This record gives sequence, structure tokens and C-alpha cells, in this order.
Amino acid sequence: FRKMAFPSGKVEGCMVQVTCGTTTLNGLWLDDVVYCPRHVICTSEDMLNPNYEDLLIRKSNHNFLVQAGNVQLRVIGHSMQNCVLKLKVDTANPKTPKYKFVRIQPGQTFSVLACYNGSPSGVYQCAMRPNFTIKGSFLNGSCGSVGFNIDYDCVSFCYMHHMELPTGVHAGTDLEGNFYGPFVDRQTAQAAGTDTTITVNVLAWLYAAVINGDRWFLNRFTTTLNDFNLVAMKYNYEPLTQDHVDILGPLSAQTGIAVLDMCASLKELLQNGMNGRTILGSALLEDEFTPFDVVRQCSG
Amino acid sequence: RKMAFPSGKVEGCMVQVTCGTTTLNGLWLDDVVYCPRHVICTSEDMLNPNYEDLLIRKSNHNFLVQAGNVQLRVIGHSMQNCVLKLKVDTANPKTPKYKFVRIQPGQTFSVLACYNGSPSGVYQCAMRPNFTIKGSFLNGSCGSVGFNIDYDCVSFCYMHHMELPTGVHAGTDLEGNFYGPFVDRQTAQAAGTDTTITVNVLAWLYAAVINGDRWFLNRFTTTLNDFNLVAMKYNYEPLTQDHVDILGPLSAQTGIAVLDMCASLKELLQNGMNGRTILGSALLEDEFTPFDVVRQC
Ligand SMILES: *[C@@H](O)[C@H](C[C@@H]1CCNC1=O)NC(=O)[C@H](CC(C)C)NC(=O)OC[C@@H]1C[C@H]2C=CC[C@H](C2)C1
Ligand SMILES: *[C@@H](O)[C@H](C[C@@H]1CCNC1=O)NC(=O)[C@H](CC(C)C)NC(=O)OC[C@@H]1C[C@H]2C=CC[C@H](C2)C1
Ligand SMILES: [Cl-]
Repeated sequence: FRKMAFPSGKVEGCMVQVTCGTTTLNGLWLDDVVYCPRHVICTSEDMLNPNYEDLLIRKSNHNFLVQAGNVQLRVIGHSMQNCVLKLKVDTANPKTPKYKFVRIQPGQTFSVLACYNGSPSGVYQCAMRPNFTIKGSFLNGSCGSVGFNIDYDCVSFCYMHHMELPTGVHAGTDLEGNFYGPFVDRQTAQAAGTDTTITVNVLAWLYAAVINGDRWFLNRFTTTLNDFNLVAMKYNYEPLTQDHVDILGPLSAQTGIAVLDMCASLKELLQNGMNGRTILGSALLEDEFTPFDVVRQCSG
Repeated sequence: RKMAFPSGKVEGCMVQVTCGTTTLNGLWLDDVVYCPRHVICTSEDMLNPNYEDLLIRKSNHNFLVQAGNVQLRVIGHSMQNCVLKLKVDTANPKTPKYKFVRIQPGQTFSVLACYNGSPSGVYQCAMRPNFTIKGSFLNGSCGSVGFNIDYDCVSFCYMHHMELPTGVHAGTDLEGNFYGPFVDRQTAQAAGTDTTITVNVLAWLYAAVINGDRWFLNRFTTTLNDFNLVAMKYNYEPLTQDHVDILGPLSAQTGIAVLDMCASLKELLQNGMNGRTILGSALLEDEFTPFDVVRQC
């Protein structure tokens, strides 16, 4: 299995740069609106303790430099929605794809198009951790880079990048500007909660192992969902939700292994360890492949 | 993090190519479509295909090329080694600036995996020392290409042709010459003994340091030759002075002499990771080049 990103072209066609003063970051140009992090209006000194509403009242449309490459897009309106700026421009992006704004759940994966000065640098797959951080590769000027999934023809944007935490991980918002997790866009010390293992993805990985004929860990027991959740939490694994049980439905049907039987198999791996064996060539259980990612790669 | 080049410039070049009951992908640059020649085979032909003889018996109209909902008319066809070149009457407006390159083992590239001429995913691969690649390719992925982007220029280096019994993959450059001792015939083929790309393991240990992780370092040092003796023992490629040079900037940046990192890698090989992990992995990663790590740092 590989970490496999979505093709990025449909998103590349939407990246622009947004500058205020000498503060430059990236924006997302969809139809006649550009979306970007609101701290573009901050001087580096204002980031320490910004009053965004006051900062914004001092701004006019003509204080915003929006460029696709080096071609300026005239700003004709601006508003602030949570932690994102919406800049109305006078040109509809002819490369706008079919798109959606979605708020993802911890455990879900997405591709990130890392951009600098409105130019794509690279694409990679990230998982949203249960503590609402992502382990990204973001440098200065990467803010406004977005994360997304592609379903059929439709780009679902789920992430816009805003900041790095002391520990090196990254935090950001959905495309309505609501942070994932207990973070704020202020240049202050913030800590993410202790992280946990993404149980639904580990289960997906076990199903993947079975599909490929590696199935020594299947046992003859089952569990209730509640009993499993209480045990898993003792090993710093996330509890399963009803939605998690549902999204494993296709892999369960493909293999004929009921979700709760697989949970019972995982519980035994947690309680007794691997006893020296490997699964898919690894002694570690992988938690950054969703049930969709497994399907994607095993038949796409 | 394992980071691929943005794939947009390549997506605008992928088409579907069909001959008979066989469909795979082609690469449309200017007025030419490049694709694997085994698209002209049938099940029978699979096993010992005499390609020049199968090709002379095809007409331009035996090739159905589709770019989206639009059929492109084939006005001419020739074969260069294991790739078919289909001339079409329409030029691709989305053709990027591009070059064809043949890469060295240990170099990396991005793959755009396609099916029916439509992009499915993008990921980073390295040309293994035994000239396989550890890809994610299914039925219908042939004609998918690998590439690097420098400036606005796409350097195509790989076109996909086959899977081996071990699950790894083989293919050609865009001149149609295989990497490695493989042949486009439907048979089970083994590769040479794979070895680990040592300069890339070292680049990736420097990456772990640059990200605050240094549990594997040590006070020891080694000579180049003494390190290479140990490397070879564990089926690692030897490290050349040019590799050492190439590693300079990462050495300077971290203040860790190349040969000190070699001494760290030696310790890891002889003792193992003893449970610990590096940049998230229980195994030494060898598919980041020094340039890869640098660009991302
Ligand atoms: C995009 O503008 C930029 C991207 C950062 C820079 C390097 N890596 C990233 O992900 N975002 C910022 O600079 C943030 C702006 C504020 C208004 C949210 N600030 C930020 O991420 O600070 C990084 C800190 C600096 C310092 C203080 C506390 C924790 C660490 C040390 C990291
Ligand atoms: C593209 O047409 C296709 C891509 C393959 C299929 C599955 N994964 C891939 O990467 N290429 C082919 O099918 C090859 C065509 C020949 C003419 C070169 N053949 C091929 O890849 O065969 C796979 C071998 C043989 C077969 C039988 C035993 C072991 C495996 C299945 C490996
Ligand atoms: Cl003809």
C-alpha cells in the first residue's frame, strides 16, 4: 500500500496569491470569490494578539492584491466569515470545478496541495488526527493551501491551512473558517491534546490484510460495540462511532467478516500483542488508511 | 512527508487508447499519442508476441483514441521499441513544456496512475536498484507515466507496462526501452536482488533530525570504505564520494558530518531499531533523495 493523493489539477487551477502590505499567502478562487486565511490582514507584529474585526475595518477592497500568477484580479468586495476572508473579484474563474465545502471528521484523510505564492509545490496525503492536527509539510507562506477529496467529478474542499503548533504539527480550518480543534489564529503557544490511534482506519487495514490473504489474526469471537470501545480507550485507541461501523460496511461485505468480529480480533491484538508476527509486512498497525483509501487502492 | 509533484500538467495529456478488446492509457503531446505497444495484442499474442509482425497488420483505424468525450483521428502510427506512437490530426492545447529523460536507479519521480484515460491518483516512487518500482497499479493502468517537474518543464521518465509476481512493477522510458531485464510478454518475471538506496536512507535520517528527531545518532564515526563494507553486507548500495558531496547541504544545515550519519546508519543496521521509530516508520526509508528532502526543507 502507498499513501496515494488525489490528482491535483482541478485544485491547481484554483490557487491564487493574496497580499496585504507585505503579508502574502495563498487563496482559493472559485467562481468570483477568493477564500483565504484572515490573518493576511495582520502585520507580523499584529499576529501576536490580533483584533481581527478592528483590523478589517481599516481595510478596503483596494488594500487587497489578488494575483493568479502575476495577473491581478480586481477585488470588488470583502467579508470575514469566522477565520477566513471572502474576497469578491470581478472575474469568474473559468477553471472552477464542480465543488463542495465539507467539514471532515478525525480519521478522515485528504490530499493537500502545498502552495507558495499561489504556485503549487507538491501534493500529499494527510490524515486528520483525533486531536485535530495534521502532520503536514508546511513552510512559511504555505497558509491558504487547501486539503480536498475528489468524488467523481466533484472536489470537496475540507481544509485550509493556518498554523504550526510548537510540536511541529499543523492546524487549520474548513472552508467556512471554523478551526478543526481547540485552536485560534493567534501567534501564541497552543497545545494539541494527546493524540490517539484511529481505530476505524486500523480496522480498514486489517480488512486490507485479509483481502490480500494475510489473516492469521482472525479469531472465533465477537464483542459488542460498547465493550470494544471501553477496552480500546485503555490502549489509547479512539472509540468507534455508528458512522465508523457503517463506512466499514463495504470491506465487511467484501470479506464476509462482520465489523464486530474484526473488532474482537483487534482487541486480542491489543491485549496480547502480535506475538512476533507481522501483518502486511509490518509489526505496526497502520492508522492513516481509511476504508475508502483501502477500496480506492484495491480496486480503482 | 512523501510528496508528489502537482499532476495538473500531466492530467491534461492523458487519453484512452483502444485496440481490439484492449484499452489502456496514452500520453498526448502536440499531435502524437504515446502508449505501450502491447495494446495491439490479444490473449493468444500475450505469450511470445512478434510485435513488428502484429503491427504491420494493423491500420490507423484499428486505434480508437478518446480524449474525454472526443474521439481523436489517428493519421499515422509507428513503434519505437516498446512504445507505440500514434499521430493524430489534433494538437493537444494543454501540452506542457516537456522533455523525455531516462532516470538512474535511486532517483525518484511522481506517478500519475490512470484508468481509461482518467487520472486516479498520484504518488512518489523511486527507480529501485534492480530497476523495478514499488507502485500501485491495477489492470488498465498501463500507459500511466512517471515524471518530475523542474520550473515549468515536465520531464517524463517512466511509462507503465507490467506487474511482477512479487507485486512490484516494471516499465520503460518514453523511448520505449525497459528499465531492467524485463520484456513486454505475458510471463512471470523475476527481478535481480533488490538492494537499499543508501544515499536516500541517509537523506531521510537527516530529514528526521531536521524535524527534531535524533535518538539514532551516536558519538562514533567511520571511514567511507569501512561503512561501504557494512552496507554491502546488508544489501545496501555503496555510497560514492558524489553521494557524500550531494549530502553536503543537509550535513551543513544540521551540522552532522556525512560520515557521522554513516556511523549512525551502521549502528541501526547492526542492532536494528530496537522498537523505536523514525519519522513514523519501523523501517529505514530509501525513496527520498537528498534533493527531495531539501526541496521540502
Ligand atoms: C502561514 O501564514 C503560516 C504557516 C506556518 C509557518 C511555518 N509553518 C507553518 O505552518 N502561518 C503562521 O505563520 C501562523 C500565523 C498566526 C496568525 C496563526 N503562526 C504560526 O503558525 O506560528 C508558528 C509558531 C511560531 C512559534 C510560536 C509558537 C509555536 C511555534 C514557535 C510555531
Ligand atoms: C497494463 O496493461 C497491465 C498492468 C498490470 C496488470 C495488473 N497490474 C499491473 O501493473 N499490464 C499487463 O497486464 C502486462 C501485459 C504484458 C503483455 C506485458 N502483463 C502483466 O503485467 O502480467 C502480470 C504478471 C503475470 C500474471 C500471472 C502471474 C503473476 C502476475 C499476473 C504477474
Ligand atoms: Cl487507415
